[PDB]
Amino acid sequence: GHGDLHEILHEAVPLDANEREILELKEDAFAQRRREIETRLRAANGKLADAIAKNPAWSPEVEAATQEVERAAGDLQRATLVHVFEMRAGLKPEHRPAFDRVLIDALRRGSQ
Amino acid sequence: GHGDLHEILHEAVPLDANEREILELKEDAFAQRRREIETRLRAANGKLADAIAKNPAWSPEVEAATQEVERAAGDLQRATLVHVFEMRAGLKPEHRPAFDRVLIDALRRGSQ
Ligand SMILES: [Cl-]
Ligand SMILES: [Cl-]
Ligand SMILES: [Cl-]
Ligand SMILES: [Cl-]
Ligand SMILES: [Co+2]
Ligand SMILES: [Co+2]
Ligand SMILES: [K+]
Ligand SMILES: [K+]
Repeated sequence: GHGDLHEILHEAVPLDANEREILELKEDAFAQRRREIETRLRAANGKLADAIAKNPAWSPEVEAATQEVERAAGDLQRATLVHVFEMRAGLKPEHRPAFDRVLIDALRRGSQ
Repeated sequence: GHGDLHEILHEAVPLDANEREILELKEDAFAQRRREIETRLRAANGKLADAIAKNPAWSPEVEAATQEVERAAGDLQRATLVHVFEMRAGLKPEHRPAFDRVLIDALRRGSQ
């Protein structure tokens, strides 16, 4: 699948009042990081489209654009999962098992 | 976005009767290849979920599962685009510009 793992967690197992206060800095830093990597992904998609518009074949331009797309997609996947673990660190310990249930099930479905 | 590039092309710019005959072998070979890589992707998602169920932290198990997911996703992206170029080769030349319009626009939106 193509689930939004971060959104799934904040909606299904929302932070409590104190957890939200504790996590606010890291949540903002993540929002900014997600936006930056998504800007890079959109730009890489544009480069791949441009390459194929110019010459619709495998090509050095296509090879480079494909790699750039892959790299940005991987950076987003990894950054998201690191932030998911940041969230888990900021939870009261007793809230972690419910969080994990949602996380495990969503990962199995391909959410990222 | 998360568009299904292959499906977008076959639906918006379907093959004509003769093109469909010419392409049938390569279309079948691609269907089988897509299914194989998707099996690997689902299995990699399962390994990542398992890893995090066991120990919800970055870990050698998470590192390996994440890489396996990335590798299968890239293999699928590349195989799809190679087959898109197979399709273009099997088109009557006069049909290629319409195909390219759909392809370029869909790539720009992130379809893969
Ligand atoms: Cl929340
Ligand atoms: Cl809990
Ligand atoms: Cl078709
Ligand atoms: Cl045309
Ligand atoms: Co968060
Ligand atoms: Co096809
Ligand atoms: K993930
Ligand atoms: K692509």
